[PDB]
Amino acid sequence: SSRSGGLGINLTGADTVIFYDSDWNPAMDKQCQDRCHRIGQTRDVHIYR
DNA sequence: TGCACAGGATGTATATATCTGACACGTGCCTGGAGACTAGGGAGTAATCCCCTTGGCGGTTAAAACGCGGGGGACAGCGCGTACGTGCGTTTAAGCGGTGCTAGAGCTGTCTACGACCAATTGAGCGGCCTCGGCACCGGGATTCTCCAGGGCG
Ligand SMILES: [Mg+2]
Repeated sequence: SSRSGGLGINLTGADTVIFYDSDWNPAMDKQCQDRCHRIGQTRDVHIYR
């Protein structure tokens, strides 16, 4: 979810981010895909919308 | 001699004159009915401001909700005996008729304290405020307080 687990976690596992709906994306939505892209990812991140 | 009868000698409901009690009707003096003047208390309005809502997403917590074991307490059954229920005779005392009283209950003038009604002052009491020492909540630790397992004892 956006507010619960889409804010501070470390997950490096997924290579893809999917967004069903985005209300605010100056910042708040940018954090969601940045939960995916991290230091431990050696693969390019493909982010859809 | 045993017996029926004709009339008196008592009862008894029956019908008549008589004694309370309560409804019904005819008054006149403290009530109501009503007319006019004053006026302040009630009906009506103009802001107002002020706390009280509008509508619904999520995240999380504390409180509400459900589920089972069983332990003890509600609860049915049943025997006992003494404690009132029921029935007599015997007594003390209230009900009631009647009486002599009085001392307190009950309606009415006097005036006189004495409280109702109305200006003038103010100060003690109410709106406003802003602090700190008592209060709210919880840790530390000692203390008590109940729960469960032998075992020494039946
Ligand atoms: Mg961080």
